[PDB]
Formats: sequence, C-alpha cells, structure tokens
Amino acid sequence: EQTHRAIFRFVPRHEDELELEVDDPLLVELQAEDYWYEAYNMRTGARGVFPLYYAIEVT
Amino acid sequence: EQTHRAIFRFVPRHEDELELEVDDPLLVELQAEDYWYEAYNMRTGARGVFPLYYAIEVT
Repeated sequence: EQTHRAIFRFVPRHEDELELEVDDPLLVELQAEDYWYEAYNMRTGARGVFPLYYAIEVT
Repeated sequence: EQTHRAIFRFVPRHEDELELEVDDPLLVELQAEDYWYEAYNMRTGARGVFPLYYAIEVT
C-alpha cells in the first residue's frame, strides 16, 4: 500500500532516478540511504531513487 | 553576489552534483533545466547541479 507522497516536481537527469509529479503516490519499502529514497511510483509503475526532501509520509 | 541559500541537506549520489549543507550561500547564473539548478557553493567553492526545491531565492 502507499507509504509516501511526492511534494515537488522531479525530472530525472541521472540513469537511476524516479520521475515525480506533485501528489504522485509512492511505495517505499526501505529506509533512506545517504539522503535518497528508493521507490515504486504507483501512478507510472516506474522504480528508482529521489532526494529525501521530495516526499512526505502518508497517514 | 549570492542569489540563493540551501534550506535542506543534499548528499550527492552522482558525479555532476553539488553537495549542500543547510544555510550554504549559492551563486546561480543560469536558467534551471528540468527543475535542476547549476550553482557555485560560496562556502565550499564547489560547482555542480542540485534539485531546484533545495534552495530559496535571496533578494
């Protein structure tokens, strides 16, 4: 189920990054490593990393 | 003359990235490209890109 939500537009520049649109639903299985999250984007079905401060926890 | 200030810690994972600490003063000369800024970090003297929402504009 959805763990996080994207809060800022993120356009990948690098080959391991996950594209985000504001309010995109995210599934984060693991703890952040060195201020990056690894996520499955539930709108786009893509997987990848994004910066720690671009998503919040959902309740 | 400083144009922006970092408000969140940004730990590079990629070779072209700029390391930010909270409060670093930044010189942004160029237009953002796909919501990344290119900057000179006035604390460290380092250059590179970081995601646009990690900094505020200073007047």
